[PDB]
Amino acid sequence: KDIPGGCAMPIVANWAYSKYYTIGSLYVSWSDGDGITGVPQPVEGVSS
Amino acid sequence: KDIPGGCAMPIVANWAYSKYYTIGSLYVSWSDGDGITGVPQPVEGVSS
Repeated sequence: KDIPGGCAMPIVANWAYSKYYTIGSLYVSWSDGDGITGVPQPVEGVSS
Repeated sequence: KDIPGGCAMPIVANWAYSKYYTIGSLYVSWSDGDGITGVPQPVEGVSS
C-alpha cells in the first residue's frame, strides 16, 4: 500500500507495444545504511 | 488526513532503540507569508 513520504513504482502492460496501462505498485521508502545489502547470488548460507 | 501537494511527517516508536515502526501523521502544506508567525512564548495577550 502507500507509505508516507516514499517513492513508488508502476507496472504496466503492453498489447503489441500499442497500449500502456499502469497499476499502482510497490510503495517503497528507505533509510540509508550499511547493515542491509542486496546480494545477487540466491544461495546464502555457511559456505566459503 | 492527506493534503494534495503537501509535505508529511512520520511518528515512530522504539522498543529499546531496536524496533522502528512509523505512522502516517501530520499532513501539512503551506503558503509563504508575513502574517502568520510562530512564537515560542506560550503566553499571548495585552502585555508589555
